[PDB]
Amino acid sequence: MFQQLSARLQEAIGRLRGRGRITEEDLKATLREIRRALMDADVNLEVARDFVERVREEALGKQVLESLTPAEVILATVYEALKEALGGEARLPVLKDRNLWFLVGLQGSGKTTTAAKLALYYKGKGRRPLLVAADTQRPAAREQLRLLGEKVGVPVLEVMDGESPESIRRRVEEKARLEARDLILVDTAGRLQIDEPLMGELARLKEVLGPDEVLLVLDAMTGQEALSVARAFDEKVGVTGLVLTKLDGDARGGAALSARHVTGKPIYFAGVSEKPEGLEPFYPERLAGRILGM
Ligand SMILES: Nc1nc2c(ncn2[C@@H]2O[C@H](COP(=O)(O)OP(=O)(O)O)[C@@H](O)[C@H]2O)c(=O)[nH]1
Ligand SMILES: [Mg+2]
Ligand SMILES: [Mg+2]
Repeated sequence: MFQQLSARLQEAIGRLRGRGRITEEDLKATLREIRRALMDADVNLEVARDFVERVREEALGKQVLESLTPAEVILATVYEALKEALGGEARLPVLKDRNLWFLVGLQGSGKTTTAAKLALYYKGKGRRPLLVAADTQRPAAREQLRLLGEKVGVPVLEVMDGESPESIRRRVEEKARLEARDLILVDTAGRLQIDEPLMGELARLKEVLGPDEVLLVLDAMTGQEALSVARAFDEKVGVTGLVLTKLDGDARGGAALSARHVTGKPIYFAGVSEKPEGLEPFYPERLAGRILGM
């Protein structure tokens, strides 16, 4: 994953391999290349500075200038730096008997596809999901989820035009109660940009529906710019976790590496394809190892 970054990080580190002990000027050259690699991957400035800082300082603390295999030392410290940036320990929502989740984000971020992906994911984990197309102004948006629900074999409750959050709540609670659905996935409305009035409806919907999780869906391809809306959603609504989509089309990885710093929210899942099966729980340690070709 993150082809360009993986290639560059590995190339930079390899310069310290197969040539005996290295000089600090040798180390500095590799450190500068790593820094350039991060900047080119669209990684947050502070994250990049911190990254290289600890790689250097940790390597030096591990007597890298005296090691007979210095590239292995740097690889290890680069792995720890990567792991930190990605989130440390993997995290996933803790499900209970009743689970109502909100999928929020701008249009095109991958909300509808992710809703279905999550339905299919938990469907095979002992859960009975219910998809809810909550756009009370755009019928076309609701239809999109309707078709997807069919493909994944998961029921889709469509809200009616202008339906009040109270009517939506009672209708969802009824369907879920009568059909034994323990995982409700609400696909909320979204525009190409943050809409104040729309954000007001969203907050009101949260108040009435009382979601257990509020997943902010982010298109990794938009770079670190994708994280700009995070603050707005958390203040007005309250984001509990993130979903990074289109990671299969992201060669940089800037959004994934910067999410932690900028948003302070954990990444629960990663979208790795346009297909309903293209969903994977976010694993910081696994991803760090992959990027470094481990
Ligand atoms: N390659 C790839 N495409 C994705 C992924 N998630 C969503 N998409 C595509 O992104 C576009 C927008 O997704 P959609 O669910 O409609 O977003 P919404 O407007 O936020 O509901 C669609 O063409 C999807 O097929 C992903 O993980 N990988
Ligand atoms: Mg460890
Ligand atoms: Mg949608």
